Amino acid sequence: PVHLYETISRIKKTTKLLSQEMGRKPTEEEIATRMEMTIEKLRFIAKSAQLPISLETPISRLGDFIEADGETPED
DNA sequence: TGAAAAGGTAAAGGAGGTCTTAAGCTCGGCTCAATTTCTCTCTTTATCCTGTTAGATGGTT
Repeated sequence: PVHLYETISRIKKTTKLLSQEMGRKPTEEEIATRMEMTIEKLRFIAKSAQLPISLETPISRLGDFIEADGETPED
């Protein structure tokens, strides 16, 4: 959602501002405090911002190394 | 008529099942703290929608 894009942009801007102010890469807790949000929310945003990798990425393709969901004939 | 030859009867004894207690256990109920669901409120976000007035006007690899 658009609000998520705006949240990610604000997180990037805050991180750059803290890096400029403190002269070093900010930690997760520092960013979470500055954003006034829990660290778990920040990690959730970071995980949801990822781009999906295509199944045909060379490793040979990625799609030939992923098992299938089901009950093993043995089970 | 005498005599096998089988068929009964009354015991003794054993074999087997069925009853009785002293010892011990463990099992459920009862109480009674000590708590996890539930169901309302009561918020609080999560998601979508609309608008923005200097001027700008044909692609990169």
